Amino acid sequence: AIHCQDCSISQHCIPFTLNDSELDQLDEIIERKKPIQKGQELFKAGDELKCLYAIRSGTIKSYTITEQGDEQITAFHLAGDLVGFDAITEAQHPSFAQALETSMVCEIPYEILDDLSGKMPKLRQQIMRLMSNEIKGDQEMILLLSKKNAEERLAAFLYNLSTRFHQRGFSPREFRLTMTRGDIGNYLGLTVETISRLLGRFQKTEMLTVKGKYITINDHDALAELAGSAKEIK
Amino acid sequence: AIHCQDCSISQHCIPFTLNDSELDQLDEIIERKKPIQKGQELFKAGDELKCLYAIRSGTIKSYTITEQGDEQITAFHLAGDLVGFDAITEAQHPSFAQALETSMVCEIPYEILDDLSGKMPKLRQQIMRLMSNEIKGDQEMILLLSKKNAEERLAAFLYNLSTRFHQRGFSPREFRLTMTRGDIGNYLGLTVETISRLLGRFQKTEMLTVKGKYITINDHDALAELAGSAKEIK
Ligand code: SF4
Ligand code: SF4
Repeated sequence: AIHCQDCSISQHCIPFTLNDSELDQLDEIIERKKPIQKGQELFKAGDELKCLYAIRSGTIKSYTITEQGDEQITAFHLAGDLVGFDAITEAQHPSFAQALETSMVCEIPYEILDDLSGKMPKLRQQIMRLMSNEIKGDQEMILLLSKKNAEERLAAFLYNLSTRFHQRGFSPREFRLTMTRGDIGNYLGLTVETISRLLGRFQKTEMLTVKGKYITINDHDALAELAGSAKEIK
Repeated sequence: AIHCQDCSISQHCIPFTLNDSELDQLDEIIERKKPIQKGQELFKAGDELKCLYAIRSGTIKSYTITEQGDEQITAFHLAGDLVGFDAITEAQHPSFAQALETSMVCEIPYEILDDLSGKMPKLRQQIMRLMSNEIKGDQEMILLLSKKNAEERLAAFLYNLSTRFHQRGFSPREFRLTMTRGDIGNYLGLTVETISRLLGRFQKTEMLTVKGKYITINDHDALAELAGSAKEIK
């Protein structure tokens, strides 16, 4: 069934740069269980770190719960992303991960994986780079939350999704918003009605076409202009 | 002169868990050059990744420059912190690092270090945990920027500095703000006058004493209450 040797996201997931034998060795330890249902949690905050989770297909959201019980989303993960890097420093998950649609996950036992990386230097370096890239994306999200207005925040979110789907071999132009608009506003710090009005405006300028949960980008230059700008003085 | 064997922050820096021989091996590759002056940059965005930087003493700030030329700070680094993790994924620094006071830095050549970690599993695991902890702190900063008001943001910033200085063996009670208040507001998304009024209020409740750049915490319980709360409805 599911194996890394026959995976289209291998170049963006954990087996990147591994040759055939290294790839066989890596794939042996990975486990594929029943599909993750929508709303099902991969782990809860405080759970013992057992395995990392790669996303064969679907959408995952990472979030924490404030002292007052409010959910705050910290990341959306697409196919090829690895979830659970924040759990290594203390062998315990400090966050929640929840599927937003029916999703296939690859469970990678962390201690066995780390034992393997001590024997496969390419895998070690790829793990390093993936953690570094998560750090980089978190820094970019910090800049988004600090310097971008509502228009710029939503544009950056949409451009980021477009480029990631394009990296995963999908259409760079049309893609589905698998997360609710409430979750988008939670992640960007906006209201749902603010998101709806911004989408209306984006469609009015013909930059986007919105049809249900499907987004069509018609002017990537204008979208990237709004996404790479921080023009809000405040 | 400067060696990891005679370093008080060894348990919080990179040589953690290394025995005597492993520690000798690690220390051999690390280089100590002239001290970093205030305002001097360790690297610029786009510089080739040559070495990571550990902080033997002083204060560093990481920041990026927006398309409109504005600086946005993403982190402050104290003694024992490692700077340059975001540069691994592409062997190139995506950010700037600048000293806020006279600082001593340990230059760790990254390729030699990664070659060593392929031979010393404890060091490999410690590098993993440090990157994981940077991810965790970035997630916490995202939550700060998303859910906390000005009062809560400043309280969390001050409590975080207090706990980190306490981890480094310093006073948990009194500490110096080596970064300017403008840089604090940049990092937290606040105005300098907002910061000054918040400090006035914190001093009015006797929770803090402010004297120049020195902060004295008198009620850690109240400070942690404000720091761990996200009570702003908006
Ligand atoms: S998603 Fe699963 S099968 Fe595909 S490359 Fe990643 S670990 Fe391998
Ligand atoms: S600051 Fe320098 S000397 Fe001290 S533990 Fe870190 S690398 Fe070693």
